[PDB]
Amino acid sequence: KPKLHITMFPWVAIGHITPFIHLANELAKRGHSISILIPKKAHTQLGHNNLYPDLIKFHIVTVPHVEGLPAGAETASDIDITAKNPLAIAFDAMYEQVETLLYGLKPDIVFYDFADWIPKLAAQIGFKTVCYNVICASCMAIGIVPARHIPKDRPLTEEELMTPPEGYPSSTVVLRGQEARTLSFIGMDYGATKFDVRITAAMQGCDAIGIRTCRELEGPMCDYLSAQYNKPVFLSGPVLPESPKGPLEEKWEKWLNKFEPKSVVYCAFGSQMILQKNQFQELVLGFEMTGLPFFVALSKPHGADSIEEALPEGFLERVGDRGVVHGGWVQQTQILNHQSVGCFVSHCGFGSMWESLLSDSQIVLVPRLADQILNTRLLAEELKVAVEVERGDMGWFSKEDLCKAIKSVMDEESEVGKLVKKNHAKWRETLVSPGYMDNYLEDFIQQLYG
Repeated sequence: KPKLHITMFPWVAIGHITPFIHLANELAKRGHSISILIPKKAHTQLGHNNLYPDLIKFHIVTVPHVEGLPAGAETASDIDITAKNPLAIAFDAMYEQVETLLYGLKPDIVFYDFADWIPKLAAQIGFKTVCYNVICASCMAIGIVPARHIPKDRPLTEEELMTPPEGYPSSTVVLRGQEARTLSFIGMDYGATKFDVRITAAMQGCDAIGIRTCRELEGPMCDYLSAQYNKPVFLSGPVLPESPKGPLEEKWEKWLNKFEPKSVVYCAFGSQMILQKNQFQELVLGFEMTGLPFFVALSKPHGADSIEEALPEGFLERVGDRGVVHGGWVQQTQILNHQSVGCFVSHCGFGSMWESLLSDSQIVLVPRLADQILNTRLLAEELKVAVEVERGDMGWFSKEDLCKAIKSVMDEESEVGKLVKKNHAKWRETLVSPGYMDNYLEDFIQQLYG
């Protein structure tokens, strides 16, 4: 069989383009040619990620003018909420450019996600398609499937959002009460149509549904998606990017060394979150309360001059040398791999979820977004490899509940800590089996050939 030529046309957001590039690297590593159609500014920011320049070629698409879209806006991170619909309209207006490029590129397969019209070009130009989703299957399965009726003329109610679609294969990976509002995006206006109409067309039009996940974590969700849309579901595995190389910052080495193995609690909420000052202070006071060593890597909260200017009064002494709160970039992988770290408090974002699973640290989860919550329910409630921090109806978590969650996995005399550590070790052993990640990628490629 000849190598494949795959064209990728992702939604214009760095958070979509970046995992498409990661997957492109994995495919070109196996000899396949990839053309990636993205806007100019995104290419300037991400072009260095191309590890196979002879095989992976970027093609710059211009963002058309639309009423409501500021000059120079190209991706979701360039706009505020008010330009949501204009940006989606401009994206859909890339049809003519993308048609032109596809006629020249003559790909075998086109990967897309929000470009629901790509299947129409598939029929005209002659290629196969994968609707490739860089998120977890549970969010796909609990939201926009034909079993869920979504009205055209009104928002869904909280009670409708709270109710999983008929046949949804889990009673544990579900939203709780007023968490339902985190799912409200499924019915939002999103350009000339509403989001669920676009997603339904994208999913029903593709030749196969592609998902950045694995059978071990989400098999039944994938089967449900396959049944709901009557489509094959191809799993690429999590396609995790290689971690930056080099020695851990010595100052962190000298610090972590001043502690017993598996004793330090590390915390980070990824590279997008910025907390409000009030929740930031409540968080750090929670870490202080545990009496355990901690290393918190968070962005300074909204409006702060610095991490130190936003800390609550008297914090830094009370704590002394027993905790670090740092607002600059840190080597999360090297920190998690340090023998002194024994717990990882995170928001259960996709990358942090996998890093937690693959580590030997206890897992404590403080989700915010819908996918984060569902990921948290899987780990904490279904697999029981983690604990979840209790929250209020508006997302707020107290220092007492954060402390209790950390204590519950640290305390050596805690049955819940013993259980999740035992379950985590089991699941970690699977997820590092011999050729676990590579086998998903090669299996994914063979599915593309069929």
